[PDB]
Amino acid sequence: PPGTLVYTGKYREDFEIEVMNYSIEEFREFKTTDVESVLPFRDSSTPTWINITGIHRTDVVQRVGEFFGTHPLVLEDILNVHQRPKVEFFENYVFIVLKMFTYDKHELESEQVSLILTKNCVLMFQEKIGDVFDPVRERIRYNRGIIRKKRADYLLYSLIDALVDDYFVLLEKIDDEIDVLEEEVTVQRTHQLKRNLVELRKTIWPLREVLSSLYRDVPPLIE
Ligand SMILES: CCCCCCCCCCOC1OC(CO)C(OC2OC(CO)[C@@H](O)[C@H](O)[C@@H]2O)[C@@H](O)[C@H]1O
Ligand SMILES: CCCCCCCCCCOC1OC(CO)C(O[C@H]2OC(CO)[C@@H](O)[C@H](O)[C@@H]2O)[C@@H](O)[C@H]1O
Ligand SMILES: CCCCCCCCCCOC1O[C@H](CO)[C@H](OC2O[C@H](CO)[C@@H](O)[C@H](O)[C@@H]2O)[C@@H](O)[C@H]1O
Ligand SMILES: CCCCCCCCCCO[C@@H]1OC(CO)C(OC2OC(CO)[C@@H](O)[C@H](O)[C@@H]2O)[C@@H](O)[C@H]1O
Ligand SMILES: [Mg+2]
Ligand code: NA
Repeated sequence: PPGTLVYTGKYREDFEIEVMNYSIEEFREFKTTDVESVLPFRDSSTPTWINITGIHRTDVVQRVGEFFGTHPLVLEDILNVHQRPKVEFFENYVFIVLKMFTYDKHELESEQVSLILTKNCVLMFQEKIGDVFDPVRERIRYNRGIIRKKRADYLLYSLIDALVDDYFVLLEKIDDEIDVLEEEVTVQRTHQLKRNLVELRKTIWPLREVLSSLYRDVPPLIE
């Protein structure tokens, strides 16, 4: 059937759902491979982060979408790793597509991460285990800052902020390495490593340009 949902990416080894539900006074977290156990949180009056790792499980993605009222067109986008980053506003929910690097001491993998803010839930969809969101998990666990007091829109902002922070750290590491090569480090191979890094840097740099543009120009317009 043409309408068949297809995962377009290359990761198929992991599957797991992690739920963190909290309010100013409490917090409960669990991991499960049973999707039926996370569906009840749909109607939660308090914020719930539902992190679905392994979107190759198109059956799980479809079940979550059907229960939460996600449009099939959005499930196609979640499953298509060639989507562009975006924020899109549906009558009853916000849909966001992001990209995220996974780091390990060149070379660096890229993975798409989608978010849906619906009612009081942030649904997160990842391709494989491993992400940049631990700082947010810890602030929830240990009741740091104000995240525990705020609603699910703040959870959404906090997760995006964690990804922004990761990119800025990543650009800093890329710059420190280019420097190391530029002033140090036989010569012909050293130069081609540099090229590799300056290209990766060119890929990430637009994020900083978009953010700096918003930061500089919006606030005064708001006044
Ligand atoms: C649209 C909805 C969602 C929006 C979410 C909000 C996005 C927030 C972006 C801001 O994060 C940063 O704030 C800085 C200041 O402008 C940074 O400079 C800095 O980077 C550091 C972190 O390593 C520290 O050395 C200092 O805080 C230093 O000011 C930079 O790191 C960056 O991470
Ligand atoms: C990268 C950019 C991302 C931008 C994200 C934008 C976030 C938008 C959410 C803000 O507005 C809302 O916040 C709620 C909790 O999350 C609400 O609960 C609600 O408020 C109501 C009563 O006023 C009713 O409409 C419903 O019960 C509804 O769920 C409702 O105010 C909703 O519109
Ligand atoms: C604050 C939010 C982010 C700010 C900074 C934005 C950084 C640049 C974003 C662009 O990323 C992409 O560019 C495409 C196209 O321009 C993609 O679609 C596509 O997939 C391809 C490659 O994956 C292309 O070959 C196709 O033409 C097709 O359009 C897609 O992969 C996506 O990753
Ligand atoms: C407000 C926060 C917003 C955060 C989101 C915006 C991030 C800015 C874009 C940077 O990340 C990319 O998107 C890809 C798709 O995930 C890439 O494709 C890739 O580049 C390659 C070429 O070497 C392959 O090796 C990789 O596997 C991979 O598919 C990756 O290079 C880079 O273009
Ligand atoms: Mg689409
Ligand atoms: Na991941």
